[PDB]
Amino acid sequence: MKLQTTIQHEPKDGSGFDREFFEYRDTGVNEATGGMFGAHVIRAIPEAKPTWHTHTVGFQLFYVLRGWVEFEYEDIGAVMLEAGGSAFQPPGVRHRELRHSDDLEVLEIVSPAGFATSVVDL
Amino acid sequence: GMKLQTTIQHEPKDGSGFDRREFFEYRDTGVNEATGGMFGAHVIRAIPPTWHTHTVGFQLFYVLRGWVEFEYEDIGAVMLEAGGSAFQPPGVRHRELRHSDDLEVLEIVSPAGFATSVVDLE
Amino acid sequence: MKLQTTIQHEPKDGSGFDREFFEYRDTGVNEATGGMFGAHVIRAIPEAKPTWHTHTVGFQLFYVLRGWVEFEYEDIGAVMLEAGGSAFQPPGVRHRELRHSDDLEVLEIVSPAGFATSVVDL
Amino acid sequence: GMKLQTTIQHEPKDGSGFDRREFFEYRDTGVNEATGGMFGAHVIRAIPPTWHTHTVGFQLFYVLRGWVEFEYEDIGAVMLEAGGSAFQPPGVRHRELRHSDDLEVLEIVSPAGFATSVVDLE
Ligand code: NI
Ligand code: NI
Ligand code: NI
Ligand code: NI
Repeated sequence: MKLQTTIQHEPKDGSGFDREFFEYRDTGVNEATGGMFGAHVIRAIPEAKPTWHTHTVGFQLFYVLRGWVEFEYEDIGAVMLEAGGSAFQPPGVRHRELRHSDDLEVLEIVSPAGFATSVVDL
Repeated sequence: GMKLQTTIQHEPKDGSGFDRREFFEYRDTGVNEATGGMFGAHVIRAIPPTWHTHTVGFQLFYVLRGWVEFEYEDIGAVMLEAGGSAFQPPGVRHRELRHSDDLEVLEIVSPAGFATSVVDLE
Repeated sequence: MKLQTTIQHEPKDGSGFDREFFEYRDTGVNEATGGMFGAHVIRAIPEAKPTWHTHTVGFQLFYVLRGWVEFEYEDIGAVMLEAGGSAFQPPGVRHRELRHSDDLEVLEIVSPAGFATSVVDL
Repeated sequence: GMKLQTTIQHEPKDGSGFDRREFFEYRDTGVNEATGGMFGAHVIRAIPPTWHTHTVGFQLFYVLRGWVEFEYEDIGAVMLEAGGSAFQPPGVRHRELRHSDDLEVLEIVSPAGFATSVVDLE
C-alpha cells in the first residue's frame, strides 16, 4: 500500500468553500473514548533539530490554528503550513518537523491516543 | 448498550489550560479522498432546529471562529466559541440551536459518508 | 479514491501461514465501545433475492466460519467464499449477496455499529 | 482517563445465543495492504507469560479452533474456546497464559503496525 500524505491550504481570498518543546491542551477525547482517539491543541514553547520518525497511529490529522510549521514527508517532501493548513499523515508515514513559528498552535486528531513514536534508523 | 458521553471543552481566556447543510458551505481537507472514505474532515462556515442523529463512529467539532449552540440529549444546551470542541458520541441525539454569522468550525468524522436521520419525537 | 474490495481464501492444504433472513449473536463490542464498533456472528435461517446496496460504514470485514456465501462487488465482481474466506468491504462499496448456504455462519466486524443501508437506485 | 472494559463472549453449546509471536504463525486477510495500515486482520495459529500492552485503538480476537487463556488487569483470567471472543481495550495490560496446540484465532486490530511494550512491574 500506502495512503498519501494529503495537504490542504486555506485560500487567502476566502474561496475553496462549496455548498520540553511543546505544551498540550486536551479536548477530552481520549478520556471520552477510552483512548480509542485523542485530540489536543499543541502550542510551541518559545533553530532546532529535525529528526525522521514514525508514529504507531491509524488516523492522524493536523490543522494549524496559529503560526506556521514546516513538515517533511517520505512521499511528498517538504511542506509549509500556515493557519488554516491541514496535514493528513498516513499510518506510520516517515516524517519530520523542519521548523515552526514561536506562536505555533495546531490541533492534532489521532487514533489511538496512546501511540508510540520511533526514530527512523537511517 | 452503554453510551459514550458528549464531551465539551472550552479554551481558557486567560490562555491557561496547557500542560507542558443548506445554510452552510464546506472546504474539504482531502481526508475523504485520502482515506477512501474511512474518515472525512472539512471546515464548515455559516452563510448569512431539528433533533437528529448521524451514522458515525467518530465525530468531533472544533470551533475556529464565531460561536454555535448545540443541544444534546445527554448534557443539554452547549454554547461553543472559538477554541471550543464538542465530541459527539456515535449516533447521539442532538440539534443545532443557533450560530453566529461568522461561524467557522472544523468537523472530523468517520466514515466520510454518514447518513443523517431525523429523530421520531412521537 | 476508492479502497479495493479485498478477498482472501484459506488454502486447503494448510499453507498461507508465515512467522427475517438471518439471526445474530453479539460479541458485546457495540456495548463496550459505545457503538464505535460492532462485531457479531450472523447465521442463515434455513433461492433469493440479490439487491445492490451500500452501508454507511468506515470499516467492514467478514470472515466465514461455516458454509458458503457468494457476494458481488462493483469493483471486483462475483466472489464465492467458503469457511476461512474473508471479504474486506470498502466504505460504502456497492455490493450484493448472490446466494448462501443454509448453514452459513459469518463474523462481521464493522464501524460504526449503527450503520445505515441504502438500496442502489439503478 | 476513563477506560473501556475488556469484553468477553462465549458461544452457547446448545447453539442458542442468536437473536432473529515466535511460537505462532500468521495468515494475512489483506486488510493491512487494503487500508494502507489503518487496520489489520490475520489468523494466528499455534506452532507445537509476560504482562504487556499494545498501542492499538481497536483490538478484537475471535477463536476459530482450540482454546487460549488470557489474563487481564481489569477482569482476570479468561479461558476462550472456539466461538469465544475477547475485545481488548486500547492499551489494556494483559498476558497470554497458555493455549492449545491447535489454537487458531482471528485478530482484527487498528492500526496494523502497533507497538508492544512489556509492563514495568516494579
Ligand atoms: Ni511526528
Ligand atoms: Ni448534527
Ligand atoms: Ni451488505
Ligand atoms: Ni497481547
